[PDB]
Amino acid sequence: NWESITKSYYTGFAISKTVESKDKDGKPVRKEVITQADLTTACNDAKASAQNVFNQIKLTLSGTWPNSQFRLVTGDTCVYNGSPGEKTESWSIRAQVEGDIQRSVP
Repeated sequence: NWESITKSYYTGFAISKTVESKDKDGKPVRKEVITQADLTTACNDAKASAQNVFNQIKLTLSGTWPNSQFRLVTGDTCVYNGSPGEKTESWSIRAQVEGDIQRSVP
């Protein structure tokens, strides 16, 4: 029997990288790129952040409930505030994962 203590978002970031190219008329163009692989990495960072927090919080939980076991239930996929692509100016995407800290209840 698992019961949620607290569920919140944990964040990872996909940061744009500068890319140089030329247009159809040969004019040089400067772009700021975020790829789909960058979003996946940012989501893995969000999941690792949730685990990192759980690892510290569990130190207190074992004192609050010494007869319980604890777990972190992380969302399978993230919710993002942007899509991969290219932009004129430097930019980022936030990958948010739900991290639910739970305890077993007798």
